[PDB]
Amino acid sequence: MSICTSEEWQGLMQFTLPVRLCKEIELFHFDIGPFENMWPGIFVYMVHRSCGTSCFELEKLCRFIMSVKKNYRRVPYHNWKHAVTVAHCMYAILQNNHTLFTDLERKGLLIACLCHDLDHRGFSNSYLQKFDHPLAALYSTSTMEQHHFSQTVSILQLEGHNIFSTLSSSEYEQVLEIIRKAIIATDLALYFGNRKQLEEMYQTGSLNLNNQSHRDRVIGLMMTACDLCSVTKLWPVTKLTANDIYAEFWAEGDEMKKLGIQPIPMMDRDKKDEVPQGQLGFYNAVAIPCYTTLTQILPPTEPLLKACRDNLSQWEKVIRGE
Ligand SMILES: COc1cc(F)cc2c1nc(C)c1c(C)nc(-c3ccncc3C)n12
Ligand SMILES: [Cl-]
Ligand SMILES: [Mg+2]
Ligand SMILES: [Zn+2]
Repeated sequence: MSICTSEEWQGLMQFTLPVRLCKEIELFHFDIGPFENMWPGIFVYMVHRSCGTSCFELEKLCRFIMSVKKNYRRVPYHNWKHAVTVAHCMYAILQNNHTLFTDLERKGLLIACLCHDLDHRGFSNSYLQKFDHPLAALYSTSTMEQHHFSQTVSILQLEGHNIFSTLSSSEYEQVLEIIRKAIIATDLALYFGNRKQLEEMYQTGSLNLNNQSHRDRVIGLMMTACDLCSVTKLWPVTKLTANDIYAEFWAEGDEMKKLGIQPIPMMDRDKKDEVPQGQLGFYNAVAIPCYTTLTQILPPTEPLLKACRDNLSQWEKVIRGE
């Protein structure tokens, strides 16, 4: 594991967020894009506002964040910027549904979101579970997600990085379990079944947040919603992020080609023309249903569904040639 320097965390400790950002960070639509240097500080701020200034020891939190950043790779999409975008969306959901979640869950989710794609290499689970890379042998299913959780624990195990050490033995194992299930939920393969079960529970009136299995599922859907959140930004931001997503997809197709294997259209750079149709397909089958079910369970999350609907409309315009 890569460790942060003394200057990085001490600098973060000293960091103060400008006044104008305080109001904007509360909004679902907020884009972290223009404030790169402020990203670690934005996370500290969100943790302090949701959990409290004394929830974690400042020094441990700043060492933890700075080492988490160092363990994200310089890949086009599944990087540090993605981690912070996902954490911000979680913050907006938690702020708008505050008392539905325990202090331990809010702490656990904000941390899980920042750590959810730790050490990502820009390669899918399918790629690993085919050309049997060591990771797929270690983790048969949700390959990268089990690795992201393993990396989260290894960062906590670094000297003076354990932010949860002050919790009781029961609360510490609970927080890790919240984190583990949250990170596993970000395996898109699991989302489809999770949303269907949630749709059924809500529709029949079976859904019950005091039921731990129901609670685990709702958290899971929140994880997908935060993971997918670039589809809820303003069109220029959404469009530019989509270019990073496909840069990784095409690079996977390129590595497949070098190894003598034909990639799917989505991962084929010689098939760029099919992208708008693939995105419409993605919004209709994955994104729109995700935000629709989430809005049903947590009504204050409706602006995410509206923003996703606007971007679906922008992909439709691209298709018709407008
Ligand atoms: C066909 O269009 C896609 C296929 C796909 F599989 C994943 C896609 C995706 N289009 C978008 C916009 C997108 C966003 C924001 N996030 C993800 C995502 C979620 C989980 N794991 C990896 C990715 C890339 N996707
Ligand atoms: Cl690493
Ligand atoms: Mg992931
Ligand atoms: Zn992700």
